[PDB]
Amino acid sequence: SVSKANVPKIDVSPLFGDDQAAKMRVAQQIDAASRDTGFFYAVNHGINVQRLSQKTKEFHMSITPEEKWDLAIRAYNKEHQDQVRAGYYLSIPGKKAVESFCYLNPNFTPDHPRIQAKTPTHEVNVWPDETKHPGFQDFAEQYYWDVFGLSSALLKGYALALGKEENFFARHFKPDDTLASVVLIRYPYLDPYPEAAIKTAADGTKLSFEWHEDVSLITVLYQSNVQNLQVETAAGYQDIEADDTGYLINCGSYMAHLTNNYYKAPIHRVKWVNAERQSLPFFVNLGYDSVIDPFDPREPNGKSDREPLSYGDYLQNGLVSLINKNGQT
Ligand SMILES: [Fe+3]
Repeated sequence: SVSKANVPKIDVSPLFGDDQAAKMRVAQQIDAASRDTGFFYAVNHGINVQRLSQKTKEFHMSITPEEKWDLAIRAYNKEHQDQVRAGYYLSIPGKKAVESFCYLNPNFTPDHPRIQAKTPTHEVNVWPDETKHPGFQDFAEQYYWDVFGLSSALLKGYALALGKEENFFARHFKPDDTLASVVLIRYPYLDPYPEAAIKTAADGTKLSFEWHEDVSLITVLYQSNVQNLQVETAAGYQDIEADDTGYLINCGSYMAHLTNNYYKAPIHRVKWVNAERQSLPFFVNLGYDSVIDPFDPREPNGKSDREPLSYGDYLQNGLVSLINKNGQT
């Protein structure tokens, strides 16, 4: 048997308010979680996740093969050279089970200065036809702002946990420029399930996605109630229990860099499960030019022997590296 990872449920509601002592007590919880397995569930987050799951299902189950080509990223459709990040990520029956749809900041419009300048990692979102998916685009853009709000509150908690003022990260996380993404992932039930879409870990576990650290500052993740994630600890890989009422939070490798690995980016992997399910991450990314000066909360003077890294450089290279390591999703 596999042991259960310690993933505490933290009521994050004080991070939306003005009770500073209560926010400090949340921050302590975040600190403890981040120093232990690296994961926690945010509860009392205020987001309607049941509705998110329903609207996402309505999309995944009604989009057609024609629409998927028309929305496909460059990796699947050579005609779409501008779509590196945003669009549809196709399955390959008999070979690849997963499929997904990614979108970015809704404020990246054709007139946005970074779109005009053609700065890497910024793209204008692509959407299906409104008549075929009524309400979907509006729902998805409002969800971006709902989970942006939750993420801003969680960043106040991380900042306080590290001994900083509450806007230490959130001042870099702004609606006009954030590189944050939503990915609506469909993991399907398949009968038969093709062995080619199943990877095997060194310890024999059947996987859908191999070990990795997240390319993010933090990751704010909703998933269906099907257990699938595992975290590497000093005691081996342990199962993260599902909670389809909460958001699963962890740090990405930008947080590890900034904190000199005091808050590690936990290594985790996705087990293969033959079940129809959803995995809906929001990757909390800063702006392209955002630079946080690294520090070390374990050293008396707080200094670190790491160099500042702009977020845009981090993200463009991190996303390419993750594809190289674990495959195009
Ligand atoms: Fe991950």
